[PDB]
Amino acid sequence: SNIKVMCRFRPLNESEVNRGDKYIAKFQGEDTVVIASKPYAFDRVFQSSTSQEQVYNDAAKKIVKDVLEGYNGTIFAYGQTSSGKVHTMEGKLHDPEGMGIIPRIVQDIFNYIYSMDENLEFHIKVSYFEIYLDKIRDLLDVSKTNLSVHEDKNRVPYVKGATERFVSSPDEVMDTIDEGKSNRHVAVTNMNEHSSRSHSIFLINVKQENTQTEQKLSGKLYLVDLAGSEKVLDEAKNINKSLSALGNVISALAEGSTYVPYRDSKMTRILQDSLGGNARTTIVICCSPSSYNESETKSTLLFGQRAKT
Repeated sequence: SNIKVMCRFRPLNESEVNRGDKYIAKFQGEDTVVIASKPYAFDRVFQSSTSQEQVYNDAAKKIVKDVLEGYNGTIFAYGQTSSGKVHTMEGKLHDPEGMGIIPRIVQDIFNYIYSMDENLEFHIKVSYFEIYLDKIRDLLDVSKTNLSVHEDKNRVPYVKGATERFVSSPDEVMDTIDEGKSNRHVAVTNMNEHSSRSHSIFLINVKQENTQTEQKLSGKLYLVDLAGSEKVLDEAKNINKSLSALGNVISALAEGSTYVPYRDSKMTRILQDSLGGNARTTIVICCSPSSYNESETKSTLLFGQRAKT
């Protein structure tokens, strides 16, 4: 199994401080967090004061290199609502300090590409879509609202009709993310409720061709901001279904099973060529350190434990 799991704790938020919550996360070394005297070991644990830069460097940087070598990959943000998933995945998009994983990935991709000599030709294209109530919508074309999953020649599942946009700079990709977030408001009355109950999926497809040696390489990287994992409606059941499917896929891979139940959900089907097999995966579980959220945090930590070999 190629899955790594890293746990990120955010600082206590304003409500938590005012309410008088206790900081219940205890840290041991760089890989362990202990809750109520019970330890949970991961590939890495980030404490509340961990910077965006360091999170990227541990969770994502190496996967970006693999994608530039022709690997596929997935990076997930998992955790209850307000645990810091979007701050981690997106952060402040145009801010060199505040930017999250996706902007740093894109920068790294282009930094490598523009440094290469004339023998290499690159084509970078991005897609951005969401899954809500078990329906796929293109965030770059809001007329595309119930996209189906299809399989190509080589039995590779794909989203039929999803917008694929060619990009040639990090600024252009950020502009694409900005447009997607704005488009996401279409037909949505409450964004907080919607975003907490849907999964957002950003895809970067990096194709390269050395015209001198006549070699081609292609790498796909999916960046997934999952629905909130909290136990707190048709929305709930759909969300339970999609995360439980991902859970079973992760456990199957962690067991070294040859059979992996990708078909358990649309999402895992979509990610089939970039999750398991020879693809690289990091799950970043996000948690509140507040005593008030102790039950959901334990649940999040136990979800992360699934990837343990």
